[PDB]
Amino acid sequence: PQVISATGVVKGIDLESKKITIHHDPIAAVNWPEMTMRFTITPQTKMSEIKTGDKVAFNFVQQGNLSLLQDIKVS
Ligand SMILES: [Cu+2]
Repeated sequence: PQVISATGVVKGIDLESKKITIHHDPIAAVNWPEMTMRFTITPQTKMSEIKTGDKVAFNFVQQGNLSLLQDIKVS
């Protein structure tokens, strides 16, 4: 339920697998350094037009072994 806000650069988009690979900036809320992670698109994810290399602002939740995207857009 904790919504986590982050920023990063998009490294790959695979909608077939429902994955956006993001090299994210440190996330203080969860004590994460910069990482590269795949973030999962759900049917309810608020998607904007994004492409590889885009600087993005996004929100996610940790659920199961997945990082579920709430929203993502070019920052
Ligand atoms: Cu991470």
